[PDB]
Formats: sequence, structure tokens, C-alpha cells
Amino acid sequence: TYTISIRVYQTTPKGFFRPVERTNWKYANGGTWDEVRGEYVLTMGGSGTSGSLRFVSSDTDESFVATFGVHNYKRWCDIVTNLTNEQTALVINQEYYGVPIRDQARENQLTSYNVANAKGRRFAIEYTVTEGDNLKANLIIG
Amino acid sequence: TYTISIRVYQTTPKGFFRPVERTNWKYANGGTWDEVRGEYVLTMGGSGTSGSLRFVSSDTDESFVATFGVHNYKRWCDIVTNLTNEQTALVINQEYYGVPIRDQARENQLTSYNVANAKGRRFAIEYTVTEGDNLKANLIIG
Amino acid sequence: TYTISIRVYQTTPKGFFRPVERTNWKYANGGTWDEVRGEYVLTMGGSGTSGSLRFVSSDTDESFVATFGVHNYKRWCDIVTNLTNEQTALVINQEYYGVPIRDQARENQLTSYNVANAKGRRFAIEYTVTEGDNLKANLIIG
Amino acid sequence: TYTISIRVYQTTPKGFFRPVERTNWKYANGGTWDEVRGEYVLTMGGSGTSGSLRFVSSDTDESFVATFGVHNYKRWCDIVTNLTNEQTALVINQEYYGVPIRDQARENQLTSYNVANAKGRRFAIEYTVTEGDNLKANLIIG
Repeated sequence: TYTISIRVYQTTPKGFFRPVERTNWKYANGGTWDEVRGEYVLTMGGSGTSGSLRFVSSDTDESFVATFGVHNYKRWCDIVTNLTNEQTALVINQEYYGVPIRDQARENQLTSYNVANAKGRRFAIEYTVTEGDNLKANLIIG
Repeated sequence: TYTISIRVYQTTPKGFFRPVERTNWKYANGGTWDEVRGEYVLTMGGSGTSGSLRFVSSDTDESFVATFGVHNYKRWCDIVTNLTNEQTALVINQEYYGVPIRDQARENQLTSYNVANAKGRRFAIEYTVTEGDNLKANLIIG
Repeated sequence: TYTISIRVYQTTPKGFFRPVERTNWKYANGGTWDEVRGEYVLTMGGSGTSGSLRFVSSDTDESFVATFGVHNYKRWCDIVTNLTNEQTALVINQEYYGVPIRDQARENQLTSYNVANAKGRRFAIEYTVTEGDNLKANLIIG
Repeated sequence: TYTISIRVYQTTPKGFFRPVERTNWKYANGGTWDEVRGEYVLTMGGSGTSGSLRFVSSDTDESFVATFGVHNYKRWCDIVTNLTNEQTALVINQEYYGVPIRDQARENQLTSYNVANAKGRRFAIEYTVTEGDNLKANLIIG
């Protein structure tokens, strides 16, 4: 059993990102999202699946989907921003298992990733514990 | 803009269902899930989309997905239980837009629905406000 | 270190009780409230303190304070209802350390307790795990 | 009726502050805490009362209590850090109605306040809406 426990950091009072969606991919017996001691915890039965979180800032018309998983026993992550209204986390989560560019992001098995939106704001995932059964990550909103 | 505000009633202290997933379908400019005063609020851009909540009772190996939406300007709902390990809310929500047995349920535009799992536990949705932009429902776990 | 993990059951769709307050008494180095996997978790460094939760049903003008703690290495609980507007959880929690009738409730070290309000609705605390470091309780709203 | 809607910004991925306590003072018919769209909402019956939030970073042995209220029809705020183990939000909130050094802070009716703990970490409250029934504030953790 894997857990990925995520701490969210909003670094500037410019805009306000709120959680709006949390999804689980169907592989490796699925998985769950729990809130535990102020953290978002993704639990998976083993390697080969993932889950996504979407955050929205209605004040500034900004949003992103952050995806976390394990591929061949190594943690991975990605962030997608500049979302269309059709790009919910339900949509994005699935793309990592069929869309070549997204497949590659998962295959990269990154301990850290960052991307900025068209408005200039950067988002980052940083795994602080990168090995073992209880992985930990910071989700940093710039 | 539509909202569906959901109050969850867990009625029986045998097992414990916890929220594990909340999804948004991509049609009608998508949507969001918010927690508001102890309720789950699904907000949608217009008619033709939906969102799902999955609950799991790990103590008793039980689970269900409850889906809420608006089809042709009328509210709808459905519950799926006796889930396989592959049937996350991400999977189930999407099935309402392509899978015949799910399409028909959506097209029924029900104000109430109930189902029992193999263990005999009843799950129910009852809309308490069935008209207008701001709909309300009870989700009752038996 | 003690934890008391509380599962809330709302047994009837009549009214809707929502969480509005959570307090920690100052003895035995205080304590904390956490949300963990859908449960309310009170953590205390040792015996001799407590914490309170207040729930309100605005629909029906009902409310109660539920208090949980450990006294001389035995768990205790109490519920106060028919609250005046001045009886917040901050107020009620403290009364178990100075008010004779409340002191007695704590000294009783109950594994279960129930009380009904003037409107006829009953509330109950039921400890399902009554011994050890990780205590568990059902909070049942009738 | 007053509301104070609070957005929490945790700006630095060194340590992690989690919400552990939320209290309501007894004056002006008390009040409630609600979670609304990712924000903390303190609702009060009238002028002359307050509510407190405690946050703890267990990883770095840091904590603070942030208090928000209305005094003589003007909003006020304060932060207390470098807390002893006995100083829960239950304790701190009550001190604003009897303890001279706390009374004076409330009477200042501040729209903004900041303080640093012994480790040099800054905590700040800034009201973004300073007039009317529905007030807004940022709680910024440095």
C-alpha cells in the first residue's frame, strides 16, 4: 500500500485557490482520497495508478490539475494549467494512460515538477519523501 | 448556473462510510465541488453535465457512487453499488455519457432513487428542491 | 498519547446538524482536533484533559455540545443540549473542571451517555473501543 | 449579524501549520465557525464577541492563535504566538474579556496585525473588507 500525503502552500495573497475536485484512476485496484491532519492523502493498493486534484481561483480566473502516482515502483507527478472548461480532473487524470505527451510525463517519474500559466503564475510539486510506502509532497502555488 | 446542495445522512452505526472521491463531468463548461456549511455543493455552468461522489466503508468492504446532474433542464440522480475495484467515481461518472444502462438512468430525470448492495444495505437520494437553478438533495446511507 | 476518534451518525433527515466549534481544555498540555479520514480526532498528551464539539441544526433551532476526555486513565463523555446562546463549546468544556454537576459527569468515566432535548430528539455517545491509547466513539444524532 | 470570512495563506514550505481548534466567545448571542468554499467563516449574532483559530506545526514545534471579532461595531484582530502548552484557543479567546493586555488589543479595533515567534516566523492578519456586516480577512503564515 502506497500513500502520497500532500501539503498545499499558497505563497501569495494574490488570488485564492480552492479545492474543487479529486479523482482516482482505475488501475491497480483504484485508490482513495482522504483529508488527514490538514493534508490531502492519496492511498493506492500498489504501483501503476494515480489520482488528481483540481484547484480554482475564481477571483483571477485561474486553475490547475495536479496529478500524483506511482509508475514501476517510482513516484511521478505532473501539473496541467491553462485549462479549458472541458478539462476537469476527471478528464486530465485519464490522459496519463493513452495520450503520448501525458504518458511521457508519467514515465519521467519526477520527484519535482513546475509549470506556469499564461498569466505568469507558477505551480510546483515537490516530493519531500521520494522513497518507500509513505511518500510526501508539497504542492506550491506561486 | 446550477447548484445541487447535498446533505449526507449516515443513519446506521454499523460500518462507516467516508468520502473518497468527487468528480466533474466535462460537458456544459464543467463544474466544481465545494464544501459549504457541512454540505457538498456541486456547481455546474449549465444543463447537460453532472458530478459524482464516492463513499467507502473499509470496515465492512462496502462502497457506492452517487451521481447528481441536470439533463435537458431537469435534475437527475443515480446510485451505483456492488462496485468492482476498477469502478472509481472517475469511471462511473463518465459512464453516464456513452454506456446505455447509465444513459437511460440519466434520461429518467429522477427526483429520487434508492438501491441495495449485496449485504442488504440501502442507499438513497431524495431531492428536496426539485425545480429552479438551486436544487437540494438528501443522500441517505442506510 | 491518547486519541479519541469520533464517527458522526445523523440517523434522520429531520433537521441537519453541522459542526460549528471544537475546543481543547488546558490541562495535561492541552490537545488538538484533527479531521482524519472523515472522523474527528481528539489528541491528548496524557490523562486529565478533554475537548468539545458543538453541532447546530439551524433548520430546527437545535444544538448540543459533546465532550470527550480521559480522567484517571479512563475515558469519559458527556452531552449538553437545550443550550442558551451563551453556552458555546468554549464555555461548556471548562465547566467540567469546577462545576459540581459537570465534574460528576467526568468522574463517572462513562463508555456511553445519552440525553434528549426539549424538542424530543435524543443524542448519544458510544465508545466502541473503550481501552488503550486509540479510543473510538460513535456520536449518534437521533 | 456579522460574518468574518478568512482565507488562509501558508506561504513557506518549511514546516506545516494545520488547523487544530476553533472557538466561540459567549457574548452577543455567541457565534459559529463554518467552512465555506475553502474559507473559514465566523458568524456572530451582533457586536461584542469573537472567535479564535489555533494552528500548529508539529514538525517545527510552532503554533499560534488568531482571533477575530467585532468590538463597539468595528472589527478587531490579534495574534498570539510563543504559546505555552496550556494556551489553547479556548484559553486565549477568553482572555480578551478580562486580561488587560488582551482587552487593550481588542479595543484597538485593528484592520491589520502582525507578530513574529522566537524562531523569527511572521504571522499576519489583514482585513480586506473593513466595513459593514460581512467582513473579509487574509490570514498569512510566513
